Amino acid sequence: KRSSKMYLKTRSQMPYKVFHYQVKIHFSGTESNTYTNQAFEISLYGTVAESENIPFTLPEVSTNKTYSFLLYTEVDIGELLMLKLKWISDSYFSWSNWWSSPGFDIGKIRVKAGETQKKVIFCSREKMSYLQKGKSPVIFVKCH
Amino acid sequence: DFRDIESKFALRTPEDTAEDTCHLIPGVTESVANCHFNHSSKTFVVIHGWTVTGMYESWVPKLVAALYKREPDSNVIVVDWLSRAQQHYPVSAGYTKLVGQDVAKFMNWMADEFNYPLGNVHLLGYSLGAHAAGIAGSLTNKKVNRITGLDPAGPNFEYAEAPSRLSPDDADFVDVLHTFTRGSPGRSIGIQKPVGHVDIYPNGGTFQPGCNIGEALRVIAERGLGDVDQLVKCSHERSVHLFIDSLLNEENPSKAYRCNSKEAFEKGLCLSCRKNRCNNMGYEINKVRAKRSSKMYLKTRSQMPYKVFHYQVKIHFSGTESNTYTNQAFEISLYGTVAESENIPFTLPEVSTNKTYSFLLYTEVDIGELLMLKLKWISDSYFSWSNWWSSPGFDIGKIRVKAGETQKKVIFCSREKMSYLQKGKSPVIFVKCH
Amino acid sequence: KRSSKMYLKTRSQMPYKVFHYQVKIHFSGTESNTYTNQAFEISLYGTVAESENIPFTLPEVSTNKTYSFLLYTEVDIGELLMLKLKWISDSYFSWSNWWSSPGFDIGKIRVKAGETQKKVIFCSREKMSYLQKGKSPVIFVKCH
Repeated sequence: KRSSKMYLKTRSQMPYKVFHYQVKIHFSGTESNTYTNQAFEISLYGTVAESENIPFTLPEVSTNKTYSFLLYTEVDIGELLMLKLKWISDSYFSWSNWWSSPGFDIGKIRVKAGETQKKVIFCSREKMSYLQKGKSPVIFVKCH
Repeated sequence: DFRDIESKFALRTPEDTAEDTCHLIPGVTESVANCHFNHSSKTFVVIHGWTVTGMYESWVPKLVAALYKREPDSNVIVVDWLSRAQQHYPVSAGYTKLVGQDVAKFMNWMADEFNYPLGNVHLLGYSLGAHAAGIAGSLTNKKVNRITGLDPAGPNFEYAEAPSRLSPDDADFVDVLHTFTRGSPGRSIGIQKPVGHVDIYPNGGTFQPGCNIGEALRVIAERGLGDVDQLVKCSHERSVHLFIDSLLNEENPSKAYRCNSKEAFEKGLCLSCRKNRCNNMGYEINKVRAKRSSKMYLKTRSQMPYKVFHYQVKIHFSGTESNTYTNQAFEISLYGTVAESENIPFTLPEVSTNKTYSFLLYTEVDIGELLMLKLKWISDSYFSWSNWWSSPGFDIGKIRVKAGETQKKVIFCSREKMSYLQKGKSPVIFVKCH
Repeated sequence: KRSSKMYLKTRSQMPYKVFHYQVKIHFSGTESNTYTNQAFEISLYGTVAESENIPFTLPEVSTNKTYSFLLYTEVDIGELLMLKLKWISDSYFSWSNWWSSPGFDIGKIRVKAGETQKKVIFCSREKMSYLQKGKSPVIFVKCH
């Protein structure tokens, strides 16, 4: 009935044909000091191939609040089993490796497959999450 | 009362063993006429199991092709776990009840409209499918002849009861292939508690040979990323491969043996079957009822033919020197009238004197009868250091090997004086005697 | 004054000259079901090079008890910053990825450098340890 805009992404030149796996996060932690302009790095493994070090950005991070973003990969993955949620920093060295750095807690994750509508519910482990800056990622699995 | 099916029943044919062409919708009799269904012949029902992907596993086509090869002019039905099994694994455990109710309704509708004899249907069950069939049939009014499953699932089924898991009363006859049981009780994928009238525990269920370590690393290798995922699934598909191999090779079925425990079978004191024991395995299994759970054991080759023999042995060790030794490796070889093995080893600790021992041996080649034997005793001092000075030795008298498939108490027989078995020495020959 | 036995390890053939970094663990958890004949995999990173996937064995694992073992590496590392404490299993697939598998808690670690006597006190993070079977390792750092 009217103009219908559209959007997508693509690879560099040869095959194009990228996927879309937008994500939601139910951030819920204790410390309520809001932060902004922070870089989130995640990775995913599936049943055909796997990406390793794909980054993304999400400012205005808060608590007791849900966020979302768009992610793209350039390799077929089919289904997806586990996830990585590393949080990067510019203080790699052991200066910021002991003293209390800001951290949050992760509950569930609601990634949604693009080509096929799959509300797969990712699922933090019993207690082993406590996402923190300059720390190892937090694993997740299929659940529910 | 046929609108909550949500599980389409397919019907393949020998010319098409890959893609589902028909859809036998319950209640709607039109499908039966649409797709030929010989109401006189036997009809199997394959129930696959959980799949991370959204398609049938790679074994269904081979299974169905072999099924047609074995029993032509017989209908085959496949189910559509898909759309429900893709969900979380516990969700599939819950949905087993729904699928069982659905299958029971299907069979009841068939027995009402067409009164097809229930004594001519198999509920071939794999993975979760075995438990699905087991919970099924029980709701059926006229019971089911055979419910032969494959590798019944362990989780959420141990510490359960008949209504919630496969039970011997779920059908007239039942048999399972416990192809994997390694791990703690109640947490190993493969249920270890015996379920059917007769159960089969190839290799003891610890693992299977036709595979390797598998996953080299979490990221470098392919855990479930295809490739080495099948290798990781070393045994879970070995059940179906064994079943299809037995189905194809109807002439010479493998003879699994009945015993008391895996260790007892390894020792080899529980092979003779004068009574109704040591029944066949596979399609040609002999239908039998037991007063209780009846465990069984056997061995197998790597992947293709399987169908190995069993030639357990006894030794009447009797020597002079009385210094006991332990954890020693015995190597033997045998020659027959069809073929011969060369360098098959085995182990026997706690060796002593004036005492008789026994063990279990297996070979993977047909031999028929057996003429002579080798009894070499190996060492880790090959070089001429331990080639002269007196090394421990024993004396050998008679040998009482017993053929498995055919009960033959052939009495092997040492020569007049030419035995004196010794470490790091040539074997001792033996012959038929007495 | 008498016979004095000695011991060591070595590489395969060419350089030999391996190190020795024996370790102690102060296992302290809640669930008291003892386990035996389990395989522990650890890895370490330093200031010169790093090993990746060195395994070792430790049966008779219990709770509220301290254990120790001997580890060897075949590459110079100098100092050591962080540690890996993965616990391996023979149920890689997602069968044993959700339902509660046995797990323990890790406090401090008391590795001791061989060539130079250094009672470096490794140190679990605030709460992010909960070592569990078939799970990502637990990171550790220099501390105290």
